[PDB]
Amino acid sequence: LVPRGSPQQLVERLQEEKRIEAQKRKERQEAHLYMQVQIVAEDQFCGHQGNDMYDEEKVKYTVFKVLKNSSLAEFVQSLSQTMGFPQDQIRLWPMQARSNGTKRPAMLDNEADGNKTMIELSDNENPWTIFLETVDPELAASGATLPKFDKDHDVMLFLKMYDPKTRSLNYCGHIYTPISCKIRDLLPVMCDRAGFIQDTSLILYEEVKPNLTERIQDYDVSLDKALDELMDGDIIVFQKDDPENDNSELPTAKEYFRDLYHR
Repeated sequence: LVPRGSPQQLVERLQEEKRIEAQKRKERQEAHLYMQVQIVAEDQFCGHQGNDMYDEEKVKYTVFKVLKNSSLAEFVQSLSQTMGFPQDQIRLWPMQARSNGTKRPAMLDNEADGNKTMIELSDNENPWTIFLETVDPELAASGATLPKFDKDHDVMLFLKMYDPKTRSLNYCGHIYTPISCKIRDLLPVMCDRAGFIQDTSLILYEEVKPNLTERIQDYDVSLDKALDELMDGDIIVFQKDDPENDNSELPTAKEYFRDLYHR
């Protein structure tokens, strides 16, 4: 339709048009001073049937145009207001590319490295991908802050459940676990998240990279001794130790990832 309105409304519409025009022109010229920040939430992790946290093409990001010389605290504060979550309920884990070609979340001190600029933390990476960790909507409502994480002794291990009967991977979230903690002690948490009976026999693997799924033969050892080069973002793939799996197309997780690699 043709434009209609009072002189008050016409001037206001013209003032708003020039305001956007001036803001867009400044953004076009100051383009070199800004960097794109891609935020990926844990809901993009469930449903993924391949290697790593998500498929680089299927994943949905919340992109933020951040100035390069802005501090980490400046970004967290702006992210907290836009997402609708308090600062104590959120934590940032930047997606860092490993030497083997895998993209996993890395540890970042949201308190000590707060003074550091967004450009130095990203290492001149444009766009920069960060995993936003949030407390469950049920737990976050009951005034519960994000659990305490020790950068020197605690690690963030991601859990995946493989079902040979349905040829599928089922995301079982992440866990804050100390390095000294034994693999045997992590078994009830795996049975809990997968929806299995207490003390169910499991076969454990480490998703190192596509085609490499190494089996954890001993559960009586700590996380550091069982997983080589133990870091934040390491994946543990578990499945039932049942004779029903033998009749299936891909009885093990190791055979599943090998089939996925040669697709």
